[PDB]
This record gives sequence, C-alpha cells and structure tokens, in this order.
Amino acid sequence: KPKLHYFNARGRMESTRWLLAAAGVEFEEKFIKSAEDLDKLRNDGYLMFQQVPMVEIDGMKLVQTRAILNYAASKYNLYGKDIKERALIDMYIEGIADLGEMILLLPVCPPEEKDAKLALIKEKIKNRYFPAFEKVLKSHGQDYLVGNKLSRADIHLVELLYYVEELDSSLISSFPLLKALKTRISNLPTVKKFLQPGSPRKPPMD
Amino acid sequence: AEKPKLHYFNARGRMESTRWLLAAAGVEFEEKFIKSAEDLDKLRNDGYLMFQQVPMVEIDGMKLVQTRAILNYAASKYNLYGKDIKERALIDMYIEGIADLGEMILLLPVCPPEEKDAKLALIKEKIKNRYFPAFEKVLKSHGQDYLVGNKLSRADIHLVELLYYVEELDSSLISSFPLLKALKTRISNLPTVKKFLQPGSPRKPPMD
Repeated sequence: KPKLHYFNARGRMESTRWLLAAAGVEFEEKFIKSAEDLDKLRNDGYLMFQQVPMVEIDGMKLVQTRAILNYAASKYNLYGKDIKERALIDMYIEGIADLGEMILLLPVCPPEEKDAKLALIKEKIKNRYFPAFEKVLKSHGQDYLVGNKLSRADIHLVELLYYVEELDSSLISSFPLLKALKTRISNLPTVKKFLQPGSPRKPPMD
Repeated sequence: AEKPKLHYFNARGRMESTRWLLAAAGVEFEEKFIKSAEDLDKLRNDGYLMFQQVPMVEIDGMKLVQTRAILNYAASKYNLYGKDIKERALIDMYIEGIADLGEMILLLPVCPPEEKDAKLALIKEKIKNRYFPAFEKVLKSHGQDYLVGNKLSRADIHLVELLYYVEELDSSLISSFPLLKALKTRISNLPTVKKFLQPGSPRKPPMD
C-alpha cells in the first residue's frame, strides 16, 4: 500500500487521494499533527526538498505533487496509451492545475485583493476554462476527454468541478457536457464510493 | 516532419526552458515571435491556444500549450525522460523542485519594490539551505556525471539552465557546491549545449 504523508486536510494531497481511489487503489495515510511530526520526516531524510506532500510507494519517497501524480497515473494505466495522448492529457490537466491553484490559494489571498480575485477566477472559469473543456468533449462526442477511455484527465477535471460547485454552483450551468461528465464519472463504482461518507476524501478547509 | 515551431514573445519567460531542452537534444526549431497585442489576439482568435495563452509549440500535428505539457512531450520524444516509470519519477521530483525555485526567480522582477529585498533574501536562503544541498546530495550519492540513470536527462538540462540564472543573481551562491559546479561545466561542454551557449543561438538574454 502507498502511504500518503500529509496534514489531515485537502491541500496539495487531495488530487492524489482522488486519483488513487478512482483507480481501485487502497492506501494508508499518516497524518502530520505537529511541528515535531514534520521535523521528524525532515530529519529522517524523508523529504527531498523539506516539504510534504510525500508518498511512499514501491520503494520510493516521492515529493512534489506532479511527480506523485505522474507516477500513479502511469502505474495504474491512467496516462493514456502513447506520448501523443500524454500530451493532450498533460495539456488538459495543467490547465486544470492552474485553475485549481487559483481556487486553492484564494483563502490566503490578502483580504483587500479578495473581491477582485474572485471576480477574475469566475470570469476565467466561464470564458476560458469551461469553454475549453466543453469544446474538447463536443469535438469528439465521447464519454472521456482522451482516447475514449478513463484517464487522469477525467478524474482531475471532475475533482475540480466539485471545487467549482462549492465556490459557485451556477458556473457550470451553461456547459451540459461538463455536467454530464461530472455525473458519469461520479457514478463509476470507485469514485461513487470515494464520494460517500467514510472515505479518505477530505472536507473544505474552514 | 515539420520543425517544431515555438510561439512566444521574443524573450525568455516561460519558453526558455523549452529552447534549452530542444537545443540540447540537437533539434532544429523555428520561432514565431509575438510583438503586439494584435499578434496574441490572432493566435487566440485562430483557436490555436487551448487556454488563450502562450507558450504554444506546434509539434507533430499538435498545438501544445502549457509549459509542462511541451516539456514532457519533447523529453519523451528525444529520450531525455529516463528509461522507465521509476526513473521518470525521480526526474519529475528533481525537476519540480527546480521549477519551484525557478518560478521564484522568474517572477522576482514583478515583485512590488517594498517586498523585493525580502523575497530576494528568502530566495537566497532556500538556494543555500534547501535546493543546492538537495542536488549536491543526489550527485554525491551516485558519483556519476548525470543526475539520473548515468545518462543525459532533462533534469541535468533544467538544472544547469537554473545554475546560469542563479549565477546572474549572485555568483557566490554556488561556491560551496563543488559537484553542481562540476555538473555545470560538463553539461555546458556538451556539443549541443556549447553551441546553444554560443552567440547567434535561440538562447535569449535577461530582460532589462
């Protein structure tokens, strides 16, 4: 079992909890509860850049969310079939990451910037991100973003739709194919289960 | 096939790490510079930018945007992403560290001036206490000429590019890391990289 080292919170580890659950992959978590939990992982050499997230998997101690995710997507066959399909997947998910990063940092936003930032994010959701993904779905007519087969792109996007719903639930209203993807993916057995009470899935930061 | 075609401003910014990697791989590419708002508008309006932003690279029939998507495709295409899933994990970890420190340096200019003497000092602390020791430690652990798999990878390249910008910031920062110094000279003397560091290459200058 992969072992996820992090605080008991979403943060930078939640996207990995979603990917591993969507792939049927069981895992353990070990939560950092104090400064001395963290200082101990550092002192043991566990953290190449002194930071978590860190995941122990197949003999490695991987840090950096993108390295963790890339490894797991490839290992569990969620990274498409060849380098061209990786490339679409990578392009789609890096856009998802950029939008995610905005939302994820919004609560540490200086209070005097908050109004402006919220408007800018919703304007990007409506005019930049959601149109791009609706287009992809519409261009090929298929249930999945890439190669007609579940990949990390579907997972990461649907994860983000849930965060956008929490932020403002009207934002997705004009994008039926996104809504439809959300529904379809949220009904896969592994994701439906992760979405039910009792899973490793974490609440919003308060 | 088509030479890859890089669409960006005529500056370093977020395309420079792409220039380094292609030039290191011996790959001939063309550049199409964005000079005006109108130029960027036309790329957008043409539907060439999935997310309405550059960098964008035309390669193998795709219009790839997002720096990490571009880099990841080119590294695999030219055997600069390791030989298997485990070596790529190490490469990804190494290069995401590099990108974190690189982003901080990259943005430092557009810091508001009242915060800039404190950013700069924080950057220098992490270089000396976090990043350079992390990479010196990898190099010392294997004794080999390259970071991963005893073979040129994209990690050596992104790392040595960042060594050049760290030098621009403060040439003293590297002085206690003998293996990083050694890496930088060796990689800089690779034929393709020596050429790219010679005048008249696509390598771009600092911004003024």
